[PDB]
Amino acid sequence: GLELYLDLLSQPCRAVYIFAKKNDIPFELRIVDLIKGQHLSDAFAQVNPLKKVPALKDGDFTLTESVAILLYLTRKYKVPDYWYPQDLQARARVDEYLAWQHTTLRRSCLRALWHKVMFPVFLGEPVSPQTLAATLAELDVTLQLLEDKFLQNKAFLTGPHISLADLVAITELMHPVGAGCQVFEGRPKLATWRQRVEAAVGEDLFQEAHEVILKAKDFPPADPTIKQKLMPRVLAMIR
Amino acid sequence: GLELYLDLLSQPCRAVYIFAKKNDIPFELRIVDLIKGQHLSDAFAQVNPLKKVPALKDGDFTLTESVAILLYLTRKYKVPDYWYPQDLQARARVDEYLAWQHTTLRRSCLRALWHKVMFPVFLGEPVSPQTLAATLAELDVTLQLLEDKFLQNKAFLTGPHISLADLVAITELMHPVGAGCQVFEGRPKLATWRQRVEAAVGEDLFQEAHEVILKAKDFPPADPTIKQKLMPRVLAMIR
Ligand SMILES: CCCCCCSC[C@H](NC(=O)CC[C@H]([NH3+])C(=O)O)C(=O)NCC(=O)O
Ligand SMILES: CCCCCCSC[C@H](NC(=O)CC[C@H]([NH3+])C(=O)O)C(=O)NCC(=O)O
Repeated sequence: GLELYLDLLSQPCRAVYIFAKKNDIPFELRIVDLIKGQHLSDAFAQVNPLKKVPALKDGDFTLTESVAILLYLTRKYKVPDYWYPQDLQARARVDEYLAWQHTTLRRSCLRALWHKVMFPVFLGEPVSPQTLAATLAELDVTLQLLEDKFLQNKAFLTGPHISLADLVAITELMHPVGAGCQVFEGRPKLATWRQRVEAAVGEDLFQEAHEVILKAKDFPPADPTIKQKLMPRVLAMIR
Repeated sequence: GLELYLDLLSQPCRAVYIFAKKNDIPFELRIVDLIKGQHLSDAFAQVNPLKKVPALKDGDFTLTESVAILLYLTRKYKVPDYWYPQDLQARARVDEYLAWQHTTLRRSCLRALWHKVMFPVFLGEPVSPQTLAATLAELDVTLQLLEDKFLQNKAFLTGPHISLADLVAITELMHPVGAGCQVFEGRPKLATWRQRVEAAVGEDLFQEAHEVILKAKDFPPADPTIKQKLMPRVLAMIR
């Protein structure tokens, strides 16, 4: 009874989805449709009281946080070593990235998607161009840190092989890709890394997991009641 | 040997300090004085190019991020396993808290200190009552989530014993305590939990680690050159 409560629109759900499918981990997929406000229902509030996705249920055990969910599945299903290496220092490099991204690249990628596309297209709320400029400037800074602090001259973020870190980072970078931002343009080292990550994960799986975010621009505007319920949740999300 | 680059004024450094000292981990303490902008010096930039503390140095290996540092020390020095339990679901509970706090409690506790004390006292910069109110209301939301999602009816955040999760949370909560917020007042579940954490950590060590944050209201204001150097760093920290 392993169940993953996911919406492929969100960066953390894509990381969990790709991981579980790549490693042939059997699970029931429960799609929690975020644009319909399904995560705000009483039925989802029973699974996760915080009313957020991804959420994991394994028997009677409930787990939140994509980093925790990824580590739980890594250990329980005994996946290959490269995802979270046995080696003390390689493991630490994975921990370093997973910790760093929460307050930096996660935030920057999220704010890029919402200020450029999901506020004016989906919630019908225009964003000032000064706010959008500042957001994309901050995106540039985090992308530069991704290159200079993590990737540097290596094949992958923490070493010669893909790890949990590369999975979290690539699903994050696809948020502004879906928003139409020039993420990999003029960043050749990131561009070749993306292609290496796509191959390690499986290109077909990569494409499949990113079908929803790549069409975020074509979302019909929200329902006036749905917009009302989602607005404080989104404002607390974007900070 | 092992070197820990710390400033006990900051929440993540206190967590690392308390962990290394409680577990009798031999290290060389390198105080990096934030108030004097020592983290911005060319000498510290060699240790950590990101110019932030805590930073670990163990020979040719350098590590950032307090969560990564705590886990690396956990593993290398074979500390008691209650800090990071071997049981999969208990270890997940620790991972769940460590992941959650980065964008919620860490952020509120850091903003409480800066908007209530460190901007007006140390940097001579007034904060609007509206900004401070917003910050302290968000702190109350995170304190309620700490109680309702994590601590609940248990002795500690993840079960019957202390873990790395309690260490991160207690050092976070002492940031608004040092700013003069009535954190444990009217929250009896948190107040008794604090007493259990202090008892488990050892009261003398707990007090030693918190000597600087409890004196933050009395820091002499920065001169105009130090202020000018620290202001863009502080604004990137306080978004
Ligand atoms: C139509 C879009 C609705 C809102 C945007 C969804 S972004 C995804 C977001 N997920 C989280 O905030 C959990 C983050 C957590 N740190 C993790 O990694 O698991 C969520 O479900 N948040 C939902 C919410 O807070 O309302
Ligand atoms: C009085 C100076 C103001 C410093 C405020 C915060 S001190 C803590 C801060 N450290 C971090 O941002 C690292 C956080 C990281 N997520 C961790 O847990 O280690 C820092 O060294 N920041 C220094 C900087 O960014 O300049």
